[PDB]
Amino acid sequence: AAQTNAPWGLARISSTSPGTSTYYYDESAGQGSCVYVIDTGIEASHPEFEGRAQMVKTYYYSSRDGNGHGTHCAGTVGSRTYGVAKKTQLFGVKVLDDNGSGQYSTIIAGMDFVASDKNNRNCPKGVVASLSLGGGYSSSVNSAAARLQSSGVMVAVAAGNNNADARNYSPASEPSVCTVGASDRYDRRSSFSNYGSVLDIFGPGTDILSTWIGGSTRSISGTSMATPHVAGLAAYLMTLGKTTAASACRYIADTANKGDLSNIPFGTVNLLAYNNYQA
Repeated sequence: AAQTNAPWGLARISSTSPGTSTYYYDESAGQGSCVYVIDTGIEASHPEFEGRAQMVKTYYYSSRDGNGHGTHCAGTVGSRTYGVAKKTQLFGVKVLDDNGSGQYSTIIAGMDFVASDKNNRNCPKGVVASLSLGGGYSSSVNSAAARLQSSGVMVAVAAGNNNADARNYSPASEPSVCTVGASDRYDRRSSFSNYGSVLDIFGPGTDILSTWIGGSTRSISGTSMATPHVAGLAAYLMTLGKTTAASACRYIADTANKGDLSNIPFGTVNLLAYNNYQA
């Protein structure tokens, strides 16, 4: 399938080269997979989600996304126009308040929630969790991310936006999950992207157009935007039968575009998420 005039990041995910604008992907499109977006919530009524999004948990007075961040990330995972996996089922878990903040104890509870809640959902092709959030190093936060992964969920987490080594941030520094840095449309490391040995992969993260609250759209930047590209890619590849929750991060690294990014510090992987789809 071909989506013309796609956001640059979608085109990038299906291309050996930067500078194109059509997204190519197998029409299965993540059908039968599920992606949890653990964030500020999801505006599930947005036409772009086509009834495939729902809130399943909140720790606050509402499950509504009063911020936009979670709706943007969910749109990159699976919205019809802005999403990588256009037929996945999206589940929102609101661990962040409408200012985008959240206590680590709530974030941990949300991760353990997903590990159990997947047993209440129909996801025959597999389960992914996208975590566009983080703060300073915490062994407890990393351990929660490790449990979620161990339970059979492909966990993708943002590297962070500190232009620093992600070893000092969580859950970015947990080795067993998929830590995602950000790149721009010219295949440069995004200026804010964290780096380091703990990164597994880069995805598009500068000037990413996606859904927003109020039935709108906007372009924003962050490793929060790169993470859902990788989460949606995992769901898509799992639906295709090419990999599993336990092996998807490694498979994405195996099949990534190699050596294409500039300003990658020595010791950080030079790997850019790529669906290797041949139309």
